[PDB]
Amino acid sequence: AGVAEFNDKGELLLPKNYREWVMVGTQVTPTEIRTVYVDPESYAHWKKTGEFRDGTVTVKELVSVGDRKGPNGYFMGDYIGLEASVKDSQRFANEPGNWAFYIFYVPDTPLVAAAKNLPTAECAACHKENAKTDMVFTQFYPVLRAAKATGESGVVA
Amino acid sequence: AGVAEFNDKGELLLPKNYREWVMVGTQVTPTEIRTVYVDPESYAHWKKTGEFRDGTVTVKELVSVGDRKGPNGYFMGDYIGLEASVKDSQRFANEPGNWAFYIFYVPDTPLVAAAKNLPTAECAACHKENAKTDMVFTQFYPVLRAAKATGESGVVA
Ligand code: HEC
Ligand code: HEC
Repeated sequence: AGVAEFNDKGELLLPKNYREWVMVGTQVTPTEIRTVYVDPESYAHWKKTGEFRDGTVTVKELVSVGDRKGPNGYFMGDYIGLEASVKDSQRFANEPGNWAFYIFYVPDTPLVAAAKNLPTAECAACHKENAKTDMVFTQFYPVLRAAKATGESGVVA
Repeated sequence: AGVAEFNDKGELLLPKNYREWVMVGTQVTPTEIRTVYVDPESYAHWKKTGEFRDGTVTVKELVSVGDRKGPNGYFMGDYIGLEASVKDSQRFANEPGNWAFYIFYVPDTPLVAAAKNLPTAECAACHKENAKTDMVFTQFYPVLRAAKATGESGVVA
C-alpha cells in the first residue's frame, strides 16, 4: 500500500529521502532536537480525511544542538538517531493499532540498513497510552492540525 | 523562473502550501522556534549543484513554544510570523545577490496577502554580511549540508 520497503525477512529498509517528506513538528529536549516527517502521500490523505491511511510511514530524526552567537540561538547540529513507525493493517495485523516501531540508530546502537519491529513494551505501549491520534503524538504537530482543521499547508490571508 | 508569484504591483503573494516544501533547518531562541523551507525544485537543484538557482524561494515560519510534561520537552506552539526571501537576477537585478526579503506577519504587524520587498538595512544587510552561502544561513541548515556534500536527503547505511 504505502511507501515502506521491507527486505525478505520482513525488516524495514531505511526510508529514502525522508527529509523531503512533510515535516509535521519539531521538538526540543532541555540537549536534543527531534524532527518528525510523514510521507507525502499519507500527508495528502491526512489533509483530506484527518486520518492516517493504511501504509502511513512516520520518521523521527534526532539531532544534537548547535549554539549560535549573534549576529543568540540554537540550531540543528549533528545527526545522532533515527526512528520510524509504519501502519499496515495486513502486515501488522497483530500489533496495537497495526503500527510497527523501529530504531535505525541512536546514541550508540550503530546504524542498520534494515530494522526489526520492536516489542510493544519498548515503543507501542507509550504511544497507544498517550498519543492523541491513532498512536501518533499529533497533539504536538501543528502542521497536521492546520491541515486537518482547514485543509491548508500554510497560513492563508 | 521559480515558484514565486507576484501581483500586478510587484508584491510577493503568500506562498501556497510551503509547509510541504523541504524543511532545511529549525532554530530555537532562548521563546521561539523557527522553521526554514526551500521550495522543492530549488532544493533539487541544490542537491545537484550546491547552488541556489535563479527563482529560489525560502520561507521562515515563526512559532511560539509549547511545553510538554511527560510521558519533558518543548514543541511548536502557535504560528506567530512568516518571512520569505526570493532570488531573481532579473526582477531583483538591483538588490544585493539579487535577493528580495519580505515579512508577511510578525508579532503584531497583521498578516498581508501580499508583501513589499524590504530595504537592505532592514534585512539583506545582515544576510550578506553574515550568511555562509549566497545570503542564506546554510551554516545552520544540516539538511542542505548533507544534500550538497553527498547528494542525499537522509542517512544512508
Ligand atoms: C515521538 C516518536 C515518533 C514520531 C511519530 C509519532 O508517533 O508521534 C516516532 C516514529 C517514535 N517516537 Fe516515541 N514519542 C513519544 C512522544 C511524547 C513523542 C513526540 C514528542 C517528542 O518527540 O518530544 C514521540 C513517546 C514515547 C515514549 C514515552 C515513555 C516511549 C517509550 C517511546 N516514545 C518509544 C519509542 C520507540 C521505541 C524505541 C520508537 C521507535 C518510537 N518511540 C518512535
Ligand atoms: C533567517 C532568515 C531566513 C531563512 C533563510 C536564510 O536566509 O537563512 C529568512 C528568509 C529571513 N531570515 Fe534573517 N536570519 C538571520 C539568521 C542568523 C537566520 C538563521 C538563524 C535563525 O533563524 O535563528 C535568519 C539574521 C538576520 C539579521 C541579523 C541582525 C537580520 C537583521 C535579519 N536576519 C533580517 C531579516 C528580515 C528583515 C525583516 C527578513 C525578511 C529575514 N531576515 C528573512
